Amino acid sequence: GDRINTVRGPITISEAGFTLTHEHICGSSAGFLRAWPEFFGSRKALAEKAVRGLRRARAAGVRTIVDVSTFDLGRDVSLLAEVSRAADVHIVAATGLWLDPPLSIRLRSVEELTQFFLREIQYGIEDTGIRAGIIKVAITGKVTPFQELVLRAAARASLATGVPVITHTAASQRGGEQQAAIFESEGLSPSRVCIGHSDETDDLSYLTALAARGYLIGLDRIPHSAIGLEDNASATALLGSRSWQTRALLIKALIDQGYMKQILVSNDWLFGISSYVTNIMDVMDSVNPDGMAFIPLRVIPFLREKGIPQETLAGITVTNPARFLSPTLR
Amino acid sequence: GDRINTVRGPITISEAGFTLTHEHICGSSAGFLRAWPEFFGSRKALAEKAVRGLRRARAAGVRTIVDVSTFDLGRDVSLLAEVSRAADVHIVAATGLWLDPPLSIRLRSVEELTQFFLREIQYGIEDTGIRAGIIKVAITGKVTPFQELVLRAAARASLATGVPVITHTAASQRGGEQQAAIFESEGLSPSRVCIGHSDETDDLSYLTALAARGYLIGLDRIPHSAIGLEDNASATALLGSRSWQTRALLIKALIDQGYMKQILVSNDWLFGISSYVTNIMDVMDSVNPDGMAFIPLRVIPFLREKGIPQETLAGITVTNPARFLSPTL
Ligand SMILES: C[As](C)(=O)[O-]
Ligand SMILES: [Zn+2]
Ligand SMILES: [Zn+2]
Ligand SMILES: [Zn+2]
Ligand SMILES: [Zn+2]
Repeated sequence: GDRINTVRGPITISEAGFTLTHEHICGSSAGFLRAWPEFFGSRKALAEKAVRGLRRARAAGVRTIVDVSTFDLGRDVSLLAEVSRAADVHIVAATGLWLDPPLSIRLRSVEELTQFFLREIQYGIEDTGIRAGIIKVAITGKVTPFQELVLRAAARASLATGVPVITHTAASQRGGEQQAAIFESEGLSPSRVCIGHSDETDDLSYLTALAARGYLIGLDRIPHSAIGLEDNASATALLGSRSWQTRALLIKALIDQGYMKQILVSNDWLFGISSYVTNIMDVMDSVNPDGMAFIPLRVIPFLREKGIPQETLAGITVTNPARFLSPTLR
Repeated sequence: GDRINTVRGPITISEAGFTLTHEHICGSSAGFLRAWPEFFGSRKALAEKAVRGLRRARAAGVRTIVDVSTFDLGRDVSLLAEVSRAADVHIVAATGLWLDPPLSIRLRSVEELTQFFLREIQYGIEDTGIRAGIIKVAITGKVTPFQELVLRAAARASLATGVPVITHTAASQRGGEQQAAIFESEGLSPSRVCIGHSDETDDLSYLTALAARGYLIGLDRIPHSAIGLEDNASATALLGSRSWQTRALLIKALIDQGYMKQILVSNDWLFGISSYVTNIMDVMDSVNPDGMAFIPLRVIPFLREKGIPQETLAGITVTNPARFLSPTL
């Protein structure tokens, strides 16, 4: 209603403050952090880096992050709770599915996946009593048959709980349209849906069209634009070629179209990553040493220079996430 | 050298007794049992079912099972420890990889995979201090590039620690020769390798030639048969269309060729399954109500009736697994 579930329990809407709506403590795989913590140096080393990173974001104004790591991204909510306490930053946990479901998940029906997402929202994650405050889904291309199952289960869990849905759009193929078609077929309100990674395209008319329909637009990979690395071929399939200012101008463009209320902004950062080639974390930290503080330290000042008023920036970073996350069936 | 790691700690090879070398408490995926236990009704219900089944096996003479569930098969070694203790049956845990590695595993180098396998053998699984006593690997058809990394890491781990390797092939497949090539290229002794699910075909030429090279032959899916379940595409794809007697006759055939010392026998049973279609566990329990007791209760006397001496059967069910499991550098 007016309360959001975090890994430290419920908080009221006003407590959320400046919120980054798409982040990760660790990008991994189910079971991996507990089976092979030394991959990250140690669990303690990962925890400590994440606490410093969160404290840095906090000093830059951030009060809440949404960790949209799912089961199959190796989400460890006990780790989230630990670093949230030590850094005094709220963390909202996620249910849903990313792009690496194991057999025990890939073989499930839409009704089974609905029950899974529901248990993580209504009951808790694993045996921790920590409840998810968001549902995350991922698609590739035009949306695969299994991904459509996931999208429908997500819609149904959202409809039962009021908790919103956030998507990973991995396509050069105006990937939102097919997502929206499926969500709407299920009776889900666009206002419960963020179409994420929308800063991956320059297709403004496409983004504006979604915004006009009531979808939230996730401009949430701003620092992955990067710059400089064409020597590592596996650094263009995780970063990019456009500049971060180019991505950030999409924020101004949507504002100018009159859809400031539809925008969510984030870094899609993390403090550890195992679901990619070894040492990619070091490359990422080199390119973006600001980490999760990139949005408040770089993008916000950049927008202010481009004439975006304080109140509009506060609306995007405080009010929109608050309205989005607050569980709602209207 | 004479001590085997179990989920309750070290045991002497004399204490292992009648050993089933290829079994599962639960066939699942990494993290799945702890994220969604109510898929199995509850964790408590799964544990209770495993203990009832293990106790029936114990009654039938079974003293040790080897749970060859890997990380990616959802191995929960805390569950293994709980049901081992309650059933009072030794359970040897596994490291290695099966057919569902996640990205964080699929993208690793042969050196990294070797370190992971060594961790689970030398240090312990997760934070439990429970050490693996066997390395499990799996292939599908022609060994994929990634599967070849897994096989080489398994060989390197086995050579460093002396614990044996056990392999999977898919339903009705014959990949031992492919696997053996890679293992031997790493300098691994065939006596440290069990070519598993070798009862999937009746290619006796294939079986005897591996045996002649010193490989253990895993005739380990004996009760798996979908005879009478022809309308069920999922069951038949899983269990196959060959009778348990047909599978069991391969044990006799290899004995008759003089290879009794190379034979390992098991059920490849499990008490919960999430890594396949829903409610497949109920179908399998209907097929084989004996569960893991199927080998001592049905296969052993079947072979007795075919004239195999009791001492040969004891050699296969006790001595062979002991020689196999005992760490040898
Ligand atoms: C769990 As199996 C059928 O790969 O031995
Ligand atoms: Zn994403
Ligand atoms: Zn992400
Ligand atoms: Zn197998
Ligand atoms: Zn098996």
